[PDB]
Amino acid sequence: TYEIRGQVASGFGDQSWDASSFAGFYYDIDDNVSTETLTVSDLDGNVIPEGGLVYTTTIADVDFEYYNPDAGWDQYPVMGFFAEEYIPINPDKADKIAKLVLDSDDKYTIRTGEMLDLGEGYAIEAKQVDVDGEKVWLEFTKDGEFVDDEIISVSTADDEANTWDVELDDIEDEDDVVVLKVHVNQVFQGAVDSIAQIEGLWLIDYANAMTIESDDEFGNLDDVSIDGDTLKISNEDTFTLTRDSEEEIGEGMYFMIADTSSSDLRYYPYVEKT
Amino acid sequence: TYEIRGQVASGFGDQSWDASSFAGFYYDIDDNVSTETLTVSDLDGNVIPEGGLVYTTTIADVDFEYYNPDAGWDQYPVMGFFAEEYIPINPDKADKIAKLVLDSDDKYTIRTGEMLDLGEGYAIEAKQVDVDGEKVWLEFTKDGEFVDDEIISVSTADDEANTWDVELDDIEDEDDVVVLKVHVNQVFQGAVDSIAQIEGLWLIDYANAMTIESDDEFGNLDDVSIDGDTLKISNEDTFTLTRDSEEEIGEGMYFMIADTSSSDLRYYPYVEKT
Ligand SMILES: [N+]
Ligand SMILES: [N+]
Repeated sequence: TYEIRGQVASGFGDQSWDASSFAGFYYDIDDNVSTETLTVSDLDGNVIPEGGLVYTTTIADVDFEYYNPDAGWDQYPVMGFFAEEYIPINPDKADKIAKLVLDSDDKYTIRTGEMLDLGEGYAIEAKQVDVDGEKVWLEFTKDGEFVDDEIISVSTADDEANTWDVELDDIEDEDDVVVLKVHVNQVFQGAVDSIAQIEGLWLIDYANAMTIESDDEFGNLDDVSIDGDTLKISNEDTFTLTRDSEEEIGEGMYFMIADTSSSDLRYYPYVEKT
Repeated sequence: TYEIRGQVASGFGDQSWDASSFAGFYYDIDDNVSTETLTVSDLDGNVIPEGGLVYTTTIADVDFEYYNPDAGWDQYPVMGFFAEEYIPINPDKADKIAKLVLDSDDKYTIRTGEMLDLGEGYAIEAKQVDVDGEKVWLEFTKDGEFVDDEIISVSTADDEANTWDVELDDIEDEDDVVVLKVHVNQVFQGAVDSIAQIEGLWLIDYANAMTIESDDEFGNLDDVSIDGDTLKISNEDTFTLTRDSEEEIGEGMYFMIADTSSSDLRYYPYVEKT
């Protein structure tokens, strides 16, 4: 394990950390986007009152790596969750999340009958190309099991026709959840081989999606509030910034508090990772 | 390996990072001390001119963990060097450094004839206690070899009499180098056993001490300047903040530069560790 620290706080005033002052928080440089804050308020000496320690994360959006709004590739939602990146499976709800497997703009060729492994048990197969070489029949699988299939027409006027979005139901009680996007550039119909050329892939590990429950507790951050696109997690009871010590906030986040006299206070937050 | 990022820089103006804005730099919370800065100056578009990229580290001082100025335990020198802590072996010179092995205020008892292993091949032995139980004969060793010895009187008026400082010569061309401090609280003369009680230990790995040479080069930071207590390391040639990329500065430090149009510039430094 290793440690990533934030800016140092001094004195007994209110304090605030975000991505710019705490390198542990998630941050996307291309879109210049982050989601997390940690605040300390209303200290009495070194004791934070109930509700004075607040971790907040609010959904934000970033450009697909394969950026092409006209073909249906504009932005997707992102959310920091205890210093890790997650994808909200419904872009308006902060409490249902999954890990991103792929966000890619690399070119791949799939030959009919062959599988492109996407990672974590997910794959796409070109099952067939049509005689005229303008349509490809794709199939999406998880651990060898059928999930979905679609016929994609690759040389129409409409650039969105090249994109396949897999929408699944009953994922953490959400329906119409986009779990995979695949953009097919073209099809190549050779003498012996036909191949599909892919460029643009986005996949979340929907099979491992989770829900943050109102009853969940994260160490001393044990008052979870879910308000649409924002999680706000707060302390139910007093929290002491014990001098000359480390104190868990929760779920891998900590404060380091300096060895000073009780007339002073100096501390910074940090995150522990592996 | 893992990554620790600093604050984001935007635009074509001059920029500066220190410990408060770059969590990769060394920082001591108890003494509130750091030593490192990284600056970017005089950009022409995304090209830093010769001398425009400067890494500086200046020796600072911290309290011994066993803090007791009267017994000779006040402060020792520290220096960040490419995000790692080093001890300058001469507190006025930034170019001769060693790693800290121990900075301790824990109590230990050593029985006569027994060895306290200090780490990294170093040990101290209580060889004998005197009949009156007011003096202990200590010996310092490295990989079993004799380095130094001293008779310490533990119940005099002078509190500095309890401290043994080992001073060695010919370490990276420095003489009178304090490599070990040992503070003996007291001696206990039992019926069968006599033991020495230690509290206060400080050790640097002097055997692996190194010198930063004027001719040394650290990737693209290849102009080393040594000025007493300060190392200033600079770029001899142009350095491009290539957009949508990572670029090595040197010795584990990098810039991450955002994918933007050439009308903009956004980047942050980071350090790679293992
Ligand atoms: N919800
Ligand atoms: N020097």
